[PDB]
Amino acid sequence: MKASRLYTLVLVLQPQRVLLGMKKRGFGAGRWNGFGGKVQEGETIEDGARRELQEESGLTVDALHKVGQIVFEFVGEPELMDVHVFCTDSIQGTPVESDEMRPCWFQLDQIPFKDMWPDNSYWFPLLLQKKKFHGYFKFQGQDTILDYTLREVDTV
Ligand SMILES: Nc1[nH]c(=O)nc2c1ncn2[C@H]1C[C@H](O)[C@@H](COP(=O)(O)OP(=O)(O)OP(=O)(O)O)O1
Ligand code: NA
Ligand code: NA
Repeated sequence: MKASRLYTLVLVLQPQRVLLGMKKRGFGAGRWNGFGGKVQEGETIEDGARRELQEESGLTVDALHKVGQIVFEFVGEPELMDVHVFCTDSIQGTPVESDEMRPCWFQLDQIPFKDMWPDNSYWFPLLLQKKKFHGYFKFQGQDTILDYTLREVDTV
């Protein structure tokens, strides 16, 4: 089994809308995603999620709720991405566009799945139902899933 690197993903999910960030630069530009990044040495995963949310969007939160964990495998890449997925409780602030990310709220009847990572179509419905999940997705490139597993869990 490959080594895995820890990442976070934060979904700012309100009753009728979700905040996503559009990757502005680099390959993959134009995809909407939650906020997050690599966990750093010495921080808890949740603190890394809070930190990345703030660094990427400007938003702070007092607490995050862990809602899922998803492992991504990419053909041609040695490491798995172990993504710990959190949802926000009560955000502070306004989201800020950076050179790398444009934030945007989407109503929950307008979730832009076709412009999100393909896996999101599978697990974000569970998140919306207040279900917790574990997933794994193996991608060839950015668009093609070759294998995946997904399970609702009681405890992430
Ligand atoms: N298939 C996928 N589905 C998804 O919903 N989010 C994914 C994803 N693949 C990657 N991500 C998320 C996980 C994490 O939030 C982010 C990847 O982390 P990054 O490479 O952005 O980390 P960092 O911002 O720490 O790296 P640097 O910007 O180089 O420092 O993209
Ligand atoms: Na990031
Ligand atoms: Na980072």
